[PDB]
Amino acid sequence: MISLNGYGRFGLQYVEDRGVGLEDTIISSRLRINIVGTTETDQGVTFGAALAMQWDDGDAFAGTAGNAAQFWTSYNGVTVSVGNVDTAFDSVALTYDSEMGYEASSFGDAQSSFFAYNSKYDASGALDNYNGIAVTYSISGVNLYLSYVDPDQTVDSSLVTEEFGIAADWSNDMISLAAAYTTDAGGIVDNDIAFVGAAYKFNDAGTVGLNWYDNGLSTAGDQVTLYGNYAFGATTVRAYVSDIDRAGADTAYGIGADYQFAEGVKVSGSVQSGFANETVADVGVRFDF
Amino acid sequence: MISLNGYGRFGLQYVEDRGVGLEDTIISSRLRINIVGTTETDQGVTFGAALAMQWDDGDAFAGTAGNAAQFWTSYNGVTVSVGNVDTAFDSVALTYDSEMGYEASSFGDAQSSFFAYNSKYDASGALDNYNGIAVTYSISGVNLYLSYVDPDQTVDSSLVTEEFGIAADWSNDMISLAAAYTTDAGGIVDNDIAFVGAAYKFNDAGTVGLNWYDNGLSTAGDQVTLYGNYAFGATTVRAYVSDIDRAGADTAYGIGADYQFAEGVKVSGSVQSGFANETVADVGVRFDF
Amino acid sequence: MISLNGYGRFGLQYVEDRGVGLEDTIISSRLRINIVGTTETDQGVTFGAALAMQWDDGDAFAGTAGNAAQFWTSYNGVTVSVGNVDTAFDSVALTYDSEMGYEASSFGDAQSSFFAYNSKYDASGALDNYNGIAVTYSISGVNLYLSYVDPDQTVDSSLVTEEFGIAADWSNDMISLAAAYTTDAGGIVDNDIAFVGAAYKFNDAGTVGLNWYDNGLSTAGDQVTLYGNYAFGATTVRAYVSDIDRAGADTAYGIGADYQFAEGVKVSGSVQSGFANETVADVGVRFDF
Ligand SMILES: CCCCCCCCOCCOCCOCCOCCO
Ligand SMILES: CCCCCCCCOCCOCCOCCOCCO
Ligand SMILES: CCCCCCCCOCCOCCOCCOCCO
Ligand SMILES: CCCCCCCCOCCOCCOCCOCCO
Ligand SMILES: CCCCCCCCOCCOCCOCCOCCO
Ligand SMILES: CCCCCCCCOCCOCCOCCOCCO
Repeated sequence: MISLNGYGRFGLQYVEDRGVGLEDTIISSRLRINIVGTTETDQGVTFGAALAMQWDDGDAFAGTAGNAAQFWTSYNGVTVSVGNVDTAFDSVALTYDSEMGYEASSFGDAQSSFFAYNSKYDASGALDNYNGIAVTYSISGVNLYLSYVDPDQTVDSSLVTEEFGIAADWSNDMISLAAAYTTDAGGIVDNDIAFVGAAYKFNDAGTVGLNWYDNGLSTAGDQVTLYGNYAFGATTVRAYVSDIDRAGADTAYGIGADYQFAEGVKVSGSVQSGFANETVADVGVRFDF
Repeated sequence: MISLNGYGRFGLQYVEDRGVGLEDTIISSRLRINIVGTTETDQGVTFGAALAMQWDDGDAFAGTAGNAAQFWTSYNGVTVSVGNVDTAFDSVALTYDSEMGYEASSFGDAQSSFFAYNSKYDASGALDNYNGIAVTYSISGVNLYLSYVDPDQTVDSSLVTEEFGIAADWSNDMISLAAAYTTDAGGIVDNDIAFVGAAYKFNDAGTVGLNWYDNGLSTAGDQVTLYGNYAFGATTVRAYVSDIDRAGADTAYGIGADYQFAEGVKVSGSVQSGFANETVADVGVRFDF
Repeated sequence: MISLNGYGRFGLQYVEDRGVGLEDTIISSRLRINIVGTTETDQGVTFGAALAMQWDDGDAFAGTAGNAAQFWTSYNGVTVSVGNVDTAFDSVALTYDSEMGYEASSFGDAQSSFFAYNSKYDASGALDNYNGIAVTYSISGVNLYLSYVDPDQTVDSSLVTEEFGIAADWSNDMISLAAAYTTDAGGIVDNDIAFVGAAYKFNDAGTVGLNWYDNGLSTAGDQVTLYGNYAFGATTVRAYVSDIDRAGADTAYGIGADYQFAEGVKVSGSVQSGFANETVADVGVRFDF
């Protein structure tokens, strides 16, 4: 069986003083199409393969191609994936929950380098023999994630730095906890990064959380992000503040809102300020199909 | 929801004295696939995104890729589109009605340069930050089209030439009228082009029309195209003559026929002669799927 | 109508002493998606167009694109195809029946160069004006195949070497015969290749066959491949031995097994030894969707 799904988004993206002779406000947009092939068996083992075709404004050649494939096998709550996998640091709950605006961005997300699903081809040639293996297990409320990524599987293993990651998250109705740890993140020796997060659903309508990170070799150093959101009917208000250890950095912060126009259609905007005083704002729509 | 549609065509394309050591007759073919994602809402606002994958004989690398995305939002007869848009000069009725043969070509089409939907990627890098905005409105019988195209939206607007176009068409059962005007067509300063056309359905079976163009900076100068077609059951006969102002040009003319083999299957051919005495002929089939 | 189908495969591929500083065992995988557009008519003539998108581990740029299109028209058992066609030497029955393992490979397959359906784009630019024409006819039990491939159809025909091929196969319940002949195979002057094969289904469960080849200009020379397979319920055992004329070559051989896990899911492995003593092994799964 083959299924197709995806989303489109478009809106205005403002970057204060973007560059000499550059427009500060542009129309930023993205089209993402996922092609998923699945083979179900009467034994209860499902086999699947996925490809993504993603276009973003500014992409080279004004064209769209598929990325590298991901393959998986699922049985009884357990999923093993191979190829272009999702990694543990990128898949754990809570770590991206401060994101806002129609481009789902936040200075409060981790300021470290690590491997993650590659949405597009890479013209440099760096991903040509990249291969990962990931294992996920969802007991019930609990999620366990493991990932191993070899950036160049054809070369002897001792000559290349491989990335190993582990993560887990747990949730009930009001509290959620998550933690992740990755060694040699991004294929960089000694870039060992870690995440610990917690969130409290202080009503059916609002949630407050705190994420803490060890950003490994990044110049940001350790980081803490405090965020919260509150839903008023169809509109959600979101905010966050984040601090990093880097000397002289400003406190980053963001305020935004989402409006659920209809099932699958979300109008969102945000105004944010970064660690170097960058001022960014956006307003747009995402529609799922 | 995602839908796929498209068409294939293949046949023989003859170009008299094509080139030293070149074959005059080749097998010319095209495959076009459209991927359209749409999100309908109970408020009556539809959101959509489209991608095209088009291959033509002779294409570089013997491969096929997607082009740049187009996004739209539709409500009550009004459609706003962003990204890789259809432009007013290219979307107005009547302007391409002299086309014939299985490759839908005519020397009687406008001999000017203007922006239009880009079916494929562009390896030169010229379309990488190209972004347009188009608005269409269909009252009933009346169609209004507006388009604005910025060839490089990231650079300050005063440093780049933007294209602005407007068009309208009107039809009843027997008469149709259309007009279009575009300033700085194709992003070329002072290339201001215009179109005025009219057609008369002088029976349920035949139609005669006249298109007039101001080709802006083109060397062709002003142009007039007289064309007509007549349907005899499943076969349609078409013809046209066209004249341009360029000094010494020949009168161009074409004669062709279409046969409706079945719903979605059309067999067509044509013999045409250009403004420089070029002699071209074709015969092939188009099938829609 | 548009349909999508395909398959994914992944497993372990071992090549003894693959190279200095290279891993002998890698995870080898492939994703193949076929996009087929078809237009059926009430006259009984079907028109179709197909595109393939195929990704393999190690592919340049870690991306996936479509190949060049194939078009066909079918009526009463007869199929005419144009563009990126299947050729007679590659489509005849029996010639690939010694293949084994999850990558469907065999040293017993013909060791000659010939044109065949091109699954992917070609970055060298060699296939840009490649165009073929193929005709197949299936009486009942009998299959006839004809193919003509011009590697560069835009250049005068006398300046380019074209490939011409013919093949036929015949089968009843127990015996099958096949033969193919191709002149100027692969667009190489005087590379004339030939195939004769026969197989005997010596039970409902087992089959033994013999393929003989004239490999044209290849250095392998003539070749003979003896193979057989036997099914025990859901598991099939396969083996082959092959000999070529090249001076000093070793006898190649292979042993493998397939397990039909479920409809559309096959687990397969093999251990093989080549003409130069290469030792290769694999084990993996293919799933169709
Ligand atoms: C095979 C799938 C298609 C992906 C191949 C695209 C190959 C493009 O690059 C060719 C080499 O030249 C380098 C191009 O510049 C960077 C392109 O990508 C970056 C922005 O999206
Ligand atoms: C041309 C530059 C402007 C483009 C930037 C768009 C910026 C728009 O505003 C950002 C969103 O800020 C609003 C959120 O806080 C209030 C939420 O309550 C409002 C409605 O639900
Ligand atoms: C990213 C989508 C795939 C589109 C990228 C193709 C990139 C090809 O070019 C790489 C740069 O080299 C120039 C190629 O020559 C012209 C190709 O296109 C023209 C005919 O269709
Ligand atoms: C090898 C070069 C020949 C390839 C060119 C094909 C040219 C074929 O003819 C063009 C079509 O001309 C015919 C139209 O006018 C008559 C219409 O009535 C006929 C059937 O409905
Ligand atoms: C137009 C469809 C996309 C196919 C175009 C890809 C173009 C890539 O090459 C650009 C020229 O540079 C040469 C690249 O190196 C070889 C790539 O392919 C080989 C392995 O799959
Ligand atoms: C790390 C290198 C190992 C990876 C190579 C996998 C090789 C595995 O074995 C190849 C298949 O050989 C077995 C076939 O013959 C016996 C068949 O009966 C067995 C079950 O149906």
